[PDB]
Amino acid sequence: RKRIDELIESGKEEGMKIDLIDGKGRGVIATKQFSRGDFVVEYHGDLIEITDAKKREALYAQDPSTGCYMYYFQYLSKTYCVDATRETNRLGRLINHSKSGNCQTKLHDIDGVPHLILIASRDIAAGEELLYDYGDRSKASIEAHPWLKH
Amino acid sequence: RKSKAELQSEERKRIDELIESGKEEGMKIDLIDGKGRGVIATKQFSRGDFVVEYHGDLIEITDAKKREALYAQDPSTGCYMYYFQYLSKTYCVDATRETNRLGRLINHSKSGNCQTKLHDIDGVPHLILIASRDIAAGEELLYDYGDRSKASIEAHPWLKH
Ligand SMILES: C[S@@+](CC[C@H](N)C(=O)[O-])C[C@H]1O[C@@H](n2cnc3c(N)ncnc32)[C@H](O)[C@@H]1O
Ligand SMILES: C[S@@+](CC[C@H](N)C(=O)[O-])C[C@H]1O[C@@H](n2cnc3c(N)ncnc32)[C@H](O)[C@@H]1O
Repeated sequence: RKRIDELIESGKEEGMKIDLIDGKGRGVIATKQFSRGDFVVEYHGDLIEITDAKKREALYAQDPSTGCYMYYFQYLSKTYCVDATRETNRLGRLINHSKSGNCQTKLHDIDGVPHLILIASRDIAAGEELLYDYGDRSKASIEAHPWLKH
Repeated sequence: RKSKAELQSEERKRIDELIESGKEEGMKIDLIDGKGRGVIATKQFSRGDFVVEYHGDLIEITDAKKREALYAQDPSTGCYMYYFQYLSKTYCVDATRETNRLGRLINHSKSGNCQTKLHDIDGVPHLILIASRDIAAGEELLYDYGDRSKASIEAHPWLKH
């Protein structure tokens, strides 16, 4: 917990660089080794609580156009979304998809505050592109974005 | 003979009817390698013919911070929104929501066979696609997505062609 919380809180985002990757646009490359289980980066965006039926139905219907930049989770009895659609200097939102990626999402708690983070699912070598499973997407998203299959 | 004014008034009413009826004939959806879904012509279109409306939620943008927020979302959502100025106003056609409409499924090319045009009905601007050259049945419809941010070009380098 201790060292991970400071990494989250400072927003240091060390050990990573942005590159332009053929077929993907921008992506994030590791510039240091990460060990299995290490914190890599926060999936940092605007935390939205989804409580309105209009918003809920709109987000569902926007899955192909915007769903690559929104990550849904439940925390306690509420449905949340980290909306990363806005350009910032944060790196989590530039990480590309793979079903067999070297990172995986986890909910991390800081005195109850929910943070969606990426942890290393295996040892990662310097020079590897960071990737994680974007998760559930609609049929239309899979037709729009067939790279979601792998 | 009907005069130019009557003939031009009549031609406007034809585009009006196509927009308002929302028929979208002569087009089908295909899955296209490297692009996802795209729209294919199933009939010939002639240069200048109405192809389809870019149909979505028309939003007047009235605030500089909102224009800035749209710019900041251009890589993530900008392919499915079309921003334009019309007289004193700025608008965005927000086509992010999945619907049965085809205009929003048309892919990009800088040298595409369609082009955008504004068409005013009762003071409301409609954004339409017309054919920029004769189009054969079997061709993918394509148009220029237009001005995009630098970040968008990095996210979407196919925007350059
Ligand atoms: C408005 S949509 C068009 C329909 C889209 N292909 C779909 O399946 O939803 C915009 C998206 O289409 C894709 N796209 C459009 N033109 C493209 C092109 N020339 N090359 C590669 N991908 C393209 C990109 O994924 C883009 O963000
Ligand atoms: C959250 S972003 C990641 C950063 C993105 N590449 C960019 O430059 O903004 C999501 C978008 O990245 C691209 N992408 C992500 N994973 C991909 C993959 N495995 N293959 C191809 N494109 C991918 C798609 O354009 C997707 O809609």
